[PDB]
Amino acid sequence: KGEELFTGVVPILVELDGDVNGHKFSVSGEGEGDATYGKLTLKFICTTGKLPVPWPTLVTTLVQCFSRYPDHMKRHDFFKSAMPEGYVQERTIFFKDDGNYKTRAEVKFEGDTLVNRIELKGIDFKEDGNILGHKLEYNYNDHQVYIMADKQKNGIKANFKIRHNIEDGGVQLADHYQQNTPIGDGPVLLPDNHYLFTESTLSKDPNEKRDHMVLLEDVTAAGI
Repeated sequence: KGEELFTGVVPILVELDGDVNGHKFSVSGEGEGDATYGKLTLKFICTTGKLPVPWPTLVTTLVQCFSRYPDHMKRHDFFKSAMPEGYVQERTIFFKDDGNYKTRAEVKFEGDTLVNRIELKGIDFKEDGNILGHKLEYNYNDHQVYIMADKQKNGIKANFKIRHNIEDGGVQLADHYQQNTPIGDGPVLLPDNHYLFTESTLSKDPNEKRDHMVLLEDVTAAGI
């Protein structure tokens, strides 16, 4: 089983390359996940300098294999099942009245480390909108994710809505469309419909001079 790869703390590495309206950027994150408690702890740095989009818009793009699946649910855990070879995660994210992100990620084990490697492409944004103009509060409004099997692709799909609080009143919507595919050729646990719940808090490291985000997360799965 790939679920036996997660019985304890797993080091995480995240690498993102982005291009939003031609503004390029990269992000490196590092931390650890523990699926037995359903918790992640990560710190991301923008390694190109100044992040040209708000950190909260990248949270969903920046490892649902760390959700805590109850024992009576273990057999619906597609994400752990695909390990160590991993899964491709693709999303389109539509920002209401603004541009869209398209993301492609490989989430897999590189030896002992769980790696999430991402390519992000954003188009049709407004240079003075809430995203390219940095008008989003540095906080987070989580939403549950309704996971559905995607039998035609031997993986899962989902769609969900993220609400981003706008500095000075107003809420900015981000409509996520997601689908995941196994990278290897083993058998993969295809689930019944269920929910993943996440609670995120964003913070800053007072001793960090680079553009960065500290992110703590509790993640569980539940049924019906």
